[PDB]
Amino acid sequence: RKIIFLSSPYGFSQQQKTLLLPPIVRALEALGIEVWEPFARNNQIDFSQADWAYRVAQADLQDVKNCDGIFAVVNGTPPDEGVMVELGMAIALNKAIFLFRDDFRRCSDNERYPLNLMLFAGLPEIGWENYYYTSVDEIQSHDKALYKWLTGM
Amino acid sequence: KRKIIFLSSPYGFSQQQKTLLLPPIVRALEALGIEVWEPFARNNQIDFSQADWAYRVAQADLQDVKNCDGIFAVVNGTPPDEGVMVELGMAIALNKAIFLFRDDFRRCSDNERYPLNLMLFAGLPEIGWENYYYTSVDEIQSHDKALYKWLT
Amino acid sequence: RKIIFLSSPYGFSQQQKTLLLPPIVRALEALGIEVWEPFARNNQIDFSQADWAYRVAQADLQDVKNCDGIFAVVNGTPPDEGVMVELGMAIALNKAIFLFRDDFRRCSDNERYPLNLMLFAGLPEIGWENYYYTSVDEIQSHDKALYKWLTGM
Amino acid sequence: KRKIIFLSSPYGFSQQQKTLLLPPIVRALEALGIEVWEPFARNNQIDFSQADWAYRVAQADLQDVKNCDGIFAVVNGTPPDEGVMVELGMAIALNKAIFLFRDDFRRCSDNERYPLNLMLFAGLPEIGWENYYYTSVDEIQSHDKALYKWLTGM
Ligand SMILES: Nc1ncnc2c1ncn2[C@@H]1O[C@H](CO)C[C@H]1O
Ligand SMILES: Nc1ncnc2c1ncn2[C@@H]1O[C@H](CO)C[C@H]1O
Ligand SMILES: Nc1ncnc2c1ncn2[C@@H]1O[C@H](CO)C[C@H]1O
Ligand SMILES: Nc1ncnc2c1ncn2[C@@H]1O[C@H](CO)C[C@H]1O
Repeated sequence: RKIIFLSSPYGFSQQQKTLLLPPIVRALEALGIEVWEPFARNNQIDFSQADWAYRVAQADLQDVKNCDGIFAVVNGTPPDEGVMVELGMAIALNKAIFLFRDDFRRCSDNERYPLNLMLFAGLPEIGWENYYYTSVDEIQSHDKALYKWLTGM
Repeated sequence: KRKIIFLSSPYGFSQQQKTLLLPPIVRALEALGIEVWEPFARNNQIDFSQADWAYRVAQADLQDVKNCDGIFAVVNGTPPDEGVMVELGMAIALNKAIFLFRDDFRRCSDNERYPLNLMLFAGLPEIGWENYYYTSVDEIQSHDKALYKWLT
Repeated sequence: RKIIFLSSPYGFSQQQKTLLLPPIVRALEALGIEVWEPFARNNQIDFSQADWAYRVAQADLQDVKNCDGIFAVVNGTPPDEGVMVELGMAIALNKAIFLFRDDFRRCSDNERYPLNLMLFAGLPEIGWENYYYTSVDEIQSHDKALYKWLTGM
Repeated sequence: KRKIIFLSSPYGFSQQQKTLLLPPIVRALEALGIEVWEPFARNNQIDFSQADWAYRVAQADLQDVKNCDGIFAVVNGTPPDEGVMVELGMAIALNKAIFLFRDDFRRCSDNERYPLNLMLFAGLPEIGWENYYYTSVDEIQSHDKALYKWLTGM
């Protein structure tokens, strides 16, 4: 099975972590994907020791190296800095890239993209919108990049 | 052959910041004998009247991070700029040298170890990461900090 | 019946609108408060005409003038600029102030408060944290400011 | 007697920004004959060794906004700074004169009319709001913009 790293800032808010993440994980898993979600995958880190921050950093770094694609939740103004670092790692490692934003605000300096142009550096010049999801219900669309990627095209 | 530093900042988005904040930093770096690639300057030959300009700038910045020796990332703001963060993650994944700059005294973090989100330090060592972390322009040329030591 | 203006950024994201806001609305309503939620209250605006943005701004401004207190959701780094404007209006108009933040990141310019000191300018020097709620489940606590407000204590 | 501008900005948080970005804006406003109240400077005499300093600064800033004639809000960033936004909201509710400054060319808005969150413009008129919206330091001096009309009763 293809491995998706689900990069989001939803683990920082108790309510967001509980209500927002599980539905996205389920949509992904219904496509046959193995989902790596960093907040859940790090729940067994000894939050006691002071080095936990460095341990989590390295664990997330390895999960990106070892995933097949990244599903980056890029809601908010601006998108979360941890998601962006992990997205930049994904781009540089030639992983598949999928972006999610159901926030309807536009926040960018260019007409082409709704966000800072670097978020799109790992996507094609034409047809990048096919990798850009704007609702949870769209994740399972057979006409979007995630489905096509699983099934060849 | 000079070492090449990609100077990643959000300062080009503001007319005033572009004019007054970047030159002092570029000059401090050039003083060390570094070749500075500053993405806003490096893309001023682009035709910003064509809609494809955004993709061309993305690919330029992507290529310049690939081709640099290290990144000097201005990570001021709450949060740090998302373009800088993508470029920083690229630099980490490609084993470039990493240097961080924050002269913002606000602390904005999940953890007690680091003043920012822990991912920004994933490419720095567990011990002694502070030596790569600059908190004022006047500190950039310090011979006790990681950028000078890396050059030599 | 006391009127709370529930100020939040959650109407900008489809998922956050449907999943995060109703639970907070219900917790406030269970205390016996009349909740004014600006995204719901503006859904009968004619959004085809360009001036809709001005109409929403004035309707929001009036709701804050006419409420008794503000319940400001100040998750995020930084908190939402619209919420902050409205918080600022509430402070100047001597409305009662209640803050909600279940995001565990600390992001502040000072040792005393968990956020930018100006968010607390309308709270008392002593006991400001009694107005600062950290989980949805805490909203109904008999020991916090909303309840004291409703029982005159 | 000079009109009083409260110059609200996040530039005091960064050593370089405080040193290089604020004085040119202060000078621009003073060139119009305005008295400028810049909160990072006005609070330099607070005793920052006592933990209550944050409460004293908050109250001092709150009082300055009550006592000013208008606010000049530097609303650069994505998003604009939350302390600036609180003070802007105070100024709107207190019927102060409102002037916004953004030389950030990123557009970051919920709507097609305004370049930023619509609530920042709630204190400005429906028509001609852009006359109060400055996009460069050099434009502060413009006799066609709101600061100058304000000072000449036009
Ligand atoms: N405290 C934390 N726990 C787990 N992942 C974290 C984290 N802080 C940052 N990250 C990583 O960066 C992203 C959110 O900032 C997603 C996650 O992989
Ligand atoms: N319009 C632009 N011009 C140049 N670089 C840009 C840019 N938008 C984003 N970037 C890249 O991403 C970072 C700033 O967000 C630094 C820069 O290299
Ligand atoms: N459509 C809208 N645009 C901006 N702000 C809005 C809004 N509807 C409601 N608001 C109020 O303004 C703040 C959101 O930015 C909090 C919210 O209560
Ligand atoms: N010394 C200081 N430290 C932090 N915030 C300060 C400050 N002086 C003033 N403030 C207020 O903090 C707010 C941050 O934008 C606005 C500003 O008026």
